[PDB]
Amino acid sequence: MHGQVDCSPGIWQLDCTHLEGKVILVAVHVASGYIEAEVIPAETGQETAYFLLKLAGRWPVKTVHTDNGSNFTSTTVKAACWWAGIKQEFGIPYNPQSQGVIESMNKELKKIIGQVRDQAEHLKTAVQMAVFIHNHKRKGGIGGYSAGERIVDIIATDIQ
Amino acid sequence: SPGIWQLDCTHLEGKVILVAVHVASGYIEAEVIPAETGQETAYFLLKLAGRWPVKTVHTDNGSNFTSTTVKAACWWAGIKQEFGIESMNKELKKIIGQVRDQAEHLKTAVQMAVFIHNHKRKGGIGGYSAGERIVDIIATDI
Amino acid sequence: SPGIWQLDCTHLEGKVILVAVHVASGYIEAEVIPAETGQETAYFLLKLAGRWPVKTVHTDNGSNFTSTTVKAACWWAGIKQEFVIESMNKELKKIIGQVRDQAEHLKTAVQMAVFIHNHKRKGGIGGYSAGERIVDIIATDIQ
Amino acid sequence: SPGIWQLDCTHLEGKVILVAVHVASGYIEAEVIPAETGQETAYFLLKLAGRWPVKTVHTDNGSNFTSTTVKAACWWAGIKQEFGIESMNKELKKIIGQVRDQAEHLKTAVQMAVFIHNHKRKGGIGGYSAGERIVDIIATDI
Amino acid sequence: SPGIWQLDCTHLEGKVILVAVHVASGYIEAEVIPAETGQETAYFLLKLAGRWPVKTVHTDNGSNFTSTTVKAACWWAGIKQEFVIESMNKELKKIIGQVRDQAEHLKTAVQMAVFIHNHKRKGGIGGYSAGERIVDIIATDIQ
Amino acid sequence: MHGQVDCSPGIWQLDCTHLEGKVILVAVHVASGYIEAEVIPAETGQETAYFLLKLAGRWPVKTVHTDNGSNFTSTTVKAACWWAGIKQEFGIPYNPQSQGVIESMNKELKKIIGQVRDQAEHLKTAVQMAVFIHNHKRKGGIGGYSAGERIVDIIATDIQ
Ligand SMILES: [Mg+2]
Ligand SMILES: [Mg+2]
Ligand SMILES: [Mg+2]
Ligand SMILES: [Mg+2]
Ligand SMILES: [Mg+2]
Ligand SMILES: [Mg+2]
Repeated sequence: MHGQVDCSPGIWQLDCTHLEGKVILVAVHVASGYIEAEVIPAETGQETAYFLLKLAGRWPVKTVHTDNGSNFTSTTVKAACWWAGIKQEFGIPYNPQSQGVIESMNKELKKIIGQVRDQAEHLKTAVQMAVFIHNHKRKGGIGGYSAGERIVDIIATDIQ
Repeated sequence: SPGIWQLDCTHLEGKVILVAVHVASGYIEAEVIPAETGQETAYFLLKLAGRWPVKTVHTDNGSNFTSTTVKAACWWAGIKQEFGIESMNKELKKIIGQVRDQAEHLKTAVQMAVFIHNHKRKGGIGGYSAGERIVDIIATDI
Repeated sequence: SPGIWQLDCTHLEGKVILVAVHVASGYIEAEVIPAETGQETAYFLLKLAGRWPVKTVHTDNGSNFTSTTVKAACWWAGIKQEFVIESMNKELKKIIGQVRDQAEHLKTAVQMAVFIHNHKRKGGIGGYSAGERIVDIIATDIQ
Repeated sequence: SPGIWQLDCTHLEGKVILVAVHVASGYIEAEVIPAETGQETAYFLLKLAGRWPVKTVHTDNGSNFTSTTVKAACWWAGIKQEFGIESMNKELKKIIGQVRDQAEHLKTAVQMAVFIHNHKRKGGIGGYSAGERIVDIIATDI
Repeated sequence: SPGIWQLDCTHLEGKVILVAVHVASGYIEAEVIPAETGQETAYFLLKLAGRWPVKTVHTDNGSNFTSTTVKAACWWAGIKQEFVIESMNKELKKIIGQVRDQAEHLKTAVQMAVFIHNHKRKGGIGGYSAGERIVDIIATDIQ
Repeated sequence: MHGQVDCSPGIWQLDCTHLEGKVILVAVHVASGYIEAEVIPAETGQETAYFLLKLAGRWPVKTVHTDNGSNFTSTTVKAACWWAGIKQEFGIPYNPQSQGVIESMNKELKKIIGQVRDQAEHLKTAVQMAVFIHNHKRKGGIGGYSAGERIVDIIATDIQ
């Protein structure tokens, strides 16, 4: 939700979740809690490669963790990470409470999607709506900082 | 490396056998599990880790091996998982066929076969059984 | 002798725990079994015998321990039967309490406690773990 | 008495946490130690003693607590050991479960939990946190 | 203000010592860290923040001090960052030399020196120790 | 070896040491350096109680220090000390050089046992032999006084 205090700014986790028979690829910036999500045509390495290339063109992605889905281990994804200078790590780090960061984000996202599903004709719309709600939510964690603000602040300081 | 093992599941008689192999010595541990599930695998691995100094485990992408329960066990035990023995499964099945008739249940035959594989004199001279080798390797390492 | 082991059953939460202690080293193996029977005891014994060179097993006159099914396992495995581990049971139960909350089923808590006991370095001027002593003892015996 | 503390070791995630409790205020200091050994405990106690006026330490007969290294530290520090909190370990573990997901490593989560336990407002009004209490007790005592 | 602390790294025997001084009182905390990194600095800072009410930390622009990992700790702990302790480092190193031979590792000698500095009564007409002033200052602030 | 110049005559320390898999209970009169040792069947509070009762029947034992072994903290030992008028203290006083009096005696005794082990069929014999050698050894400390002579001299003066 609000990220992990002991993580580096270049660490991300990715995974796919499922809703209404659709595939939702989710990425989470571990240090901040910021996510990017999107319904993809098929749970393939091709679709996955595209999403990683987009993410890398906007953020300074150093390391990505994913489980061992064939889509995540495909040569298309491997090729994509290599081109983008991304170190791929297989297996989502374990956490006794959340089970895994991306894991808790998949659940949070589905929960949010359930609250606003009534205000969207298409699931794809509800997905972006939920991501918006998640990223803009501010909580006492940091003087009223949202995950969307934390990530740009974290990356900006790194740059500076 | 003395702390490296490879796990995998194999099938016989419509049943599932979880197999563990100490890469350095060829030592084996196997068991018929009621279902090819993460909780059965996590349990097996936990027993194995409390007996041998397990540091790294290599497996295929099998759902049971990529499961959270197994991930959780390795986390508590200090084991690093790796994905990516096929002959051990073969040898094991061969030995099982050899002693199958000495037991009604495959679970018993599997244990008899592990016993045989780990204690069987190799090279025509004692001291080179998979079971003697692992003990020497681990000891020469501690 | 390094081939000697003591076996006995202990109980917790109304469950039976079969415990095996390598007398010479203190190393142990334990497991919750569905029943205090020769069938369960024999199966446990056969697994144990397949990993360590067991030559002699000392147990009480427990009904499951004096079973022909356990006797057959010993015959097959070449184990001598004779009718520390007591202390070991208290020792084990103590570690289980420390990790009990940490596991859902006593089953896995027992394995956690075994792992802890075998890999914990103490005693004898504090230096080795029971898991190191058993391998050293036996390997030396082999050497 | 403001100079009395109780130490003890507790376990979580296959790791060891050394816990120190100021009996008078309930203030806590904990840390994941690499091994339940006397040198790790003596070091922890030494840091604690150079910060708080530690006069007496109560512990169980744990080998690390009955160790010479620890005995030597208490000797140099002027601390009197006593043998013979269980709830503090419980509370600590509870708070750790509450913030566990905010860190990858338990060592970080433990410190977050100590922070939380020592600074958490109690009674619905400020000034009664374990951390505020110890400081007042020690000060009212010096 | 009683919530202000100065932090900085000093070196001895090729080892890094992270030092924290409570500006208001002179009280200090120091520790040999494996590395001059934000990860080590953040962890040290989180422990410090859990025992004293830290509000502001003044450090130089040291790479480990300007790290996002240390920034995150401060965010989490509610600490303001701003980029005496210098003198404190000389002071500390001096006490370390007096007890160095007394300890095997610099690690424990640093803690011995900290203990000595905080509990030694001097200055201001000679009367209180830095360990007494910090508790009095803060508690008063609370009162 | 030759005791501590600042100790009282009623102070003793006890501990168990180990040799050839046997348990050796050792007692040392701190003021003199005099020891009594003996192989015991098991490191129990029962065996320990017996040894304390023997010691107390011969010497004016006022205070005994021992570490926290279960044998030393057992109610049998507590009961024994109470009956004998012995104050039990837990934890062997620390000494920067010897680590602890009984500690250095355990090492001295093992060293002596090692020198004469060849002249004894049984370890139990070697143990009494080593105690004899230790207690009768005289050194410049006091005009040629051995620890065996120092203790009787110390206790005698106290009585007188
Ligand atoms: Mg997935
Ligand atoms: Mg497979
Ligand atoms: Mg029984
Ligand atoms: Mg304890
Ligand atoms: Mg600096
Ligand atoms: Mg002792």
